[PDB]
Amino acid sequence: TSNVITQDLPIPVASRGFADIVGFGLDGVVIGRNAVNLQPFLAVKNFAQNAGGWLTTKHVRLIADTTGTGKGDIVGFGNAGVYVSVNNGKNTFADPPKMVIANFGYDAGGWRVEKHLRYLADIRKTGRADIIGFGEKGVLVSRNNGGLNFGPATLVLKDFGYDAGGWRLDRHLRFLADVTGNGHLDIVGFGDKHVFISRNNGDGTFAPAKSVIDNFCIDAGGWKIGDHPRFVADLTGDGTADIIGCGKAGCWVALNNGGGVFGQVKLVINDFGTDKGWQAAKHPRFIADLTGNGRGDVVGFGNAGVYVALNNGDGTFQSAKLVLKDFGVQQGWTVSKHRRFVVDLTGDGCADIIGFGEKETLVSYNDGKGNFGPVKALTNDFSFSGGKWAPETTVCWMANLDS
Amino acid sequence: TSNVITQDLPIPVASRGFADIVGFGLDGVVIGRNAVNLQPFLAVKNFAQNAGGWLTTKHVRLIADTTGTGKGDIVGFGNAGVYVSVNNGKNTFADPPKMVIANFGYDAGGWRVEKHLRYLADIRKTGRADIIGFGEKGVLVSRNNGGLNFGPATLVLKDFGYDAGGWRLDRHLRFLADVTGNGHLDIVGFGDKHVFISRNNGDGTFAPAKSVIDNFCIDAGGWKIGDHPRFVADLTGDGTADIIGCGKAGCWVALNNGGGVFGQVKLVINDFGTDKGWQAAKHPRFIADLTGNGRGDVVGFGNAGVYVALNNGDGTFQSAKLVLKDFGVQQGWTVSKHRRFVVDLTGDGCADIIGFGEKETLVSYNDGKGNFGPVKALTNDFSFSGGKWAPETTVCWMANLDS
Ligand SMILES: CC(=O)N[C@@H]1[C@@H](O)[C@H](O)[C@@H](CO)O[C@H]1O
Ligand SMILES: CC(=O)N[C@@H]1[C@@H](O)[C@H](O)[C@@H](CO)O[C@H]1O
Ligand SMILES: CC(=O)N[C@@H]1[C@@H](O)[C@H](O)[C@@H](CO)O[C@H]1O
Ligand SMILES: CC(=O)N[C@@H]1[C@@H](O)[C@H](O)[C@@H](CO)O[C@H]1O
Ligand SMILES: CC(=O)N[C@@H]1[C@@H](O)[C@H](O)[C@@H](CO)O[C@H]1O
Ligand SMILES: CC(=O)N[C@@H]1[C@@H](O)[C@H](O)[C@@H](CO)O[C@H]1O
Ligand SMILES: CC(=O)N[C@@H]1[C@@H](O)[C@H](O)[C@@H](CO)O[C@H]1O
Ligand SMILES: CC(=O)N[C@@H]1[C@@H](O)[C@H](O)[C@@H](CO)O[C@H]1O
Ligand SMILES: CC(=O)N[C@@H]1[C@@H](O)[C@H](O)[C@@H](CO)O[C@H]1O
Ligand SMILES: CC(=O)N[C@@H]1[C@@H](O)[C@H](O)[C@@H](CO)O[C@H]1O
Ligand SMILES: CC(=O)N[C@@H]1[C@@H](O)[C@H](O)[C@@H](CO)O[C@H]1O
Repeated sequence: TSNVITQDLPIPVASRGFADIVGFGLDGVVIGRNAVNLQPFLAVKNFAQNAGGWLTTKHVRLIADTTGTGKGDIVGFGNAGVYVSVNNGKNTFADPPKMVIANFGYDAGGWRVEKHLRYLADIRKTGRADIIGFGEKGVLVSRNNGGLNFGPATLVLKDFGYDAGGWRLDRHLRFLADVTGNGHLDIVGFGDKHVFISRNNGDGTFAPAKSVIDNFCIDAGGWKIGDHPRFVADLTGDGTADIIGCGKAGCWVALNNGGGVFGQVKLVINDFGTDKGWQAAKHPRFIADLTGNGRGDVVGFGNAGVYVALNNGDGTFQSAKLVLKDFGVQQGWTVSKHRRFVVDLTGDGCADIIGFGEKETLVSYNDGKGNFGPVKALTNDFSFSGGKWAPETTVCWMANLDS
Repeated sequence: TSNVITQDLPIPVASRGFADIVGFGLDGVVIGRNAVNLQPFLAVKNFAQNAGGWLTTKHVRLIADTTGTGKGDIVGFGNAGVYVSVNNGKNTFADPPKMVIANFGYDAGGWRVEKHLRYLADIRKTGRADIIGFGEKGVLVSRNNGGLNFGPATLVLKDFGYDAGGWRLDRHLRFLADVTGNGHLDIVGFGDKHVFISRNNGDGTFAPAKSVIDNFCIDAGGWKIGDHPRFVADLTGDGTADIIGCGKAGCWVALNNGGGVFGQVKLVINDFGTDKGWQAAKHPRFIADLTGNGRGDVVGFGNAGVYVALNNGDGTFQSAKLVLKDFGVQQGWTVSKHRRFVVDLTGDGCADIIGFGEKETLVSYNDGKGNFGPVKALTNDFSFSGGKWAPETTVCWMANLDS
């Protein structure tokens, strides 16, 4: 398994553990701790549409451990900078939050959701998350120096920027993933003609980009942003991140075989591709371990419901099959109104299914083998409801509040 | 609130948090992680009646953080010494476990459940647990030197031991509690004629015993082990442990000044004592914060049900009253078959009620003011299920696996 950060899933969730619900709703942050008696509570009256003036169009809202206690904190990139509400480890979050650095904000540094990416990750393997942003002139890192002291925002690499050179959210992808196995997140960029790796130097800097694959890109295979989603994930169990994507004809995989260098692209699954009806606008696909393997499996929310193809263990896959007649288009699920995730909720290393639906937060549990049990309702909260939880003005994530 | 270690409750549980179930069953350690879909899993095939030859009459089985990751490990004092299964932070524990010191065991130092006490505590406040034993010649300490290296068992104090001067499990009480207010756990011992305290110096050693109270003892006020239970708990909210006991006429307390000097011994509740029918054999009593204000409240499982008396905040109390018609003698609950605990299950700092009954593990939830809702079944698991979970051959504890 690898700890991986993408654009669509910027909060890493443990392959084996009990994912918690974090909702940035209209009136504040609402926590649904994974627990025997689920009870959402308004934890912080901030970070919200109607409390603090937070907008999905201008701001980024996340969870990460900023103090090192192993407890996840609320983190938001607002106007004047980054704001942190600390988790005190006794189920209470600081309110009001503290502004921890005057950078990475809409007014401080001119960060834009339409041009730039902002991530939180422990890239120095020190137990706290640093701030890393793919900004204008390239990658800017701010080191987390303990007790909410964030060092200067610093240009550590003159690449992968909107203006260094030409990186666009409508053409390219930029992820963090350990492609070498040293436990440090490296940079993976899908550019125009090459997947590039920028290795992690261990000290908050990354080395210059090196081309590793001549596929999976807008001008190298014809891979378009929405239509052909791409992923980084350990598909072999060697602890290093491989590459997999859903094309036209199905799922192509490039296996990592040199601690950061890649084998040739192969079609491993005859499905999940546009050729079989899969559409950016309708059918989210994911990579998750559904078998406790340490290897990633393919999960797709299709028309009739949930499809899955299981990794044998070596990056080859069993045929796709329907495992659950729910959470698909048939049952009213839409990308505009609802959220779906594939995360372990039961600590068995076998990812489960959670959907924030029309009126209910629904779930189906992995039987521990990649099959799923009946759809159960967790709570009325976090659902679209009118929508009190519209994606336009709210944000829901799964996250392990205990690391 | 003050973290405390007692003979009945050697494992500290968070007053605000989500306590997990840990059962040392017939076939191994069964983990019951506090989560939305409680799914007990056989975590380690050891530490058990029929896996490792672990017997309730010879051995001690606990949960403590022995590595400093904040994740509770499985620790057991067996025949040849102390064995640990490390918790890796992803809900898996090493199996088999490994021996970390050939001492403090039935055949390694002649340790006896009938004569000695063995505890795991972070007495040096270094983030991981030392081994503390009250043995033959006094208090033996083994320093957790990291990475499962443990220093030689060293006699740190010639007192509180079976042969120094004559401490007896049928006459006396030995607890760990921070009474002095310096954040370190002190030895609190109820001897013949006095309650003694031994100040934790901070370095792995303990100052000589000092008499602080002429009461609460077998030869000071007529306090008997079975019939008149005693506790240490923060009753005033200053983070400093006070003393409270269920006597004949009710509950008596002596309050801590904040630095280990104790005030008068006074009667604060007219109930919970032998005079009102409370018996060692039938009616377990606890101190837990049922209102989330950081001061301990009294809870007793009597004949008709659960009785409670609420702390005003300063060691004075409201009247006792019955809050729930269950978990009592009349409903079949017996010490010989069943387990009852009062712990926060929901993260609101208000202790809830959980009982391992004849056929089910049942729960009643605190409403946040010390009242309790309808009784719900959490699972068939961990219940007596005759006699899959008999107390003669199995051990159930509550604990916070994630700290
Ligand atoms: C979107 C944004 O930045 N909102 C912040 C709010 O969270 C914060 O509490 C306040 C500081 O007083 O400033 C507001 O502008
Ligand atoms: C979007 C972006 O890159 N903003 C950066 C800002 O964080 C930095 O402080 C400043 C000076 O180096 O340069 C800006 O371009
Ligand atoms: C959008 C894109 O792919 N840009 C890449 C750039 O990141 C990299 O530095 C360079 C290596 O020559 O190749 C460029 O064209
Ligand atoms: C978009 C979608 O749901 N595609 C599925 C395809 O993956 C599957 O192979 C087939 C089952 O026969 O049915 C199609 O509808
Ligand atoms: C869009 C949505 O939420 N669809 C759900 C469906 O998944 C579920 O099977 C059903 C019964 O709970 O309720 C529907 O509303
Ligand atoms: C009660 C006891 O000590 N049992 C231990 C067991 O935990 C261990 O796995 C085994 C192998 O060394 O040795 C046994 O004696
Ligand atoms: C029960 C007990 O105290 N046993 C101890 C043993 O742990 C220690 O190793 C030895 C030498 O100090 O002395 C014994 O009395
Ligand atoms: C059982 C008991 O109380 N023993 C105590 C001993 O621990 C203490 O060191 C001494 C102080 O004078 O008094 C003894 O009687
Ligand atoms: C076991 C018990 O209740 N003993 C108490 C004693 O603590 C108290 O000092 C005394 C006052 O007269 O009354 C006794 O009954
Ligand atoms: C052991 C027991 O249940 N004793 C209770 C006592 O605490 C209570 O004050 C009284 C009146 O409700 O009823 C007694 O039987
Ligand atoms: C000892 C025991 O488990 N007693 C329970 C009782 O508390 C519960 O109210 C009832 C209904 O579930 O079932 C009894 O057997």
